[PDB]
Amino acid sequence: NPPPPETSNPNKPKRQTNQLQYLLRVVLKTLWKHQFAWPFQQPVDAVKLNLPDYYKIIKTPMDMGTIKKRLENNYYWNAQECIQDFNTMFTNCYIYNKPGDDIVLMAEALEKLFLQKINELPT
Ligand SMILES: COc1ccc2c3c1Oc1ccc(O)cc1C=C3N(C)C2=O
Repeated sequence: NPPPPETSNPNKPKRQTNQLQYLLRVVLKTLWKHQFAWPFQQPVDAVKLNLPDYYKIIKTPMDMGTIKKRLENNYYWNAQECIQDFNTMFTNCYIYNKPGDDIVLMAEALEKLFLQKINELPT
C-alpha cells in the first residue's frame, strides 16, 4: 500500500464556506448512508482486498473517508476542490474496473445521486 492521501497540510490555503459546509452536512453525509457507499468509505487496502494491481493502475486514489476527513479538517479552499475529489473517486472506479461490474454499478448510482445533490448549492 502507498500512504493514503493527506487530510491536513499546514501550508495549504484553507477556507470556510457555506458551500463546503453543505458538501459535508448534506452531500457527503447523505451519500455515506446509501446502500452502495461502503466500498467508498475508506482508501482501497490493496493488501487486504488482494488487489496487488490496484495502485499499479490508480495513481491518484480518492475515497469518501478521506473527503470526509478533509471537510472536517477544513482542508479545502472551495467547493470545486471538494467536488474534484469526488470526481476523482468515481473516475478511479471506472478506470480500475469495466462496464457492468458490481462495483461500477455502485459508483454509477452514487455519482448520479452526487450530481443531483450538487446541482444546486447554497449561495
Ligand atoms: C474486488 O473487489 C473490488 C474491486 C474493485 C474495487 C473495489 C472492490 O472491493 C472493495 C472491498 C472492500 C472495500 O473496503 C472497498 C472496496 C472498493 C473497491 N473499489 C473502490 C474498487 O474499485
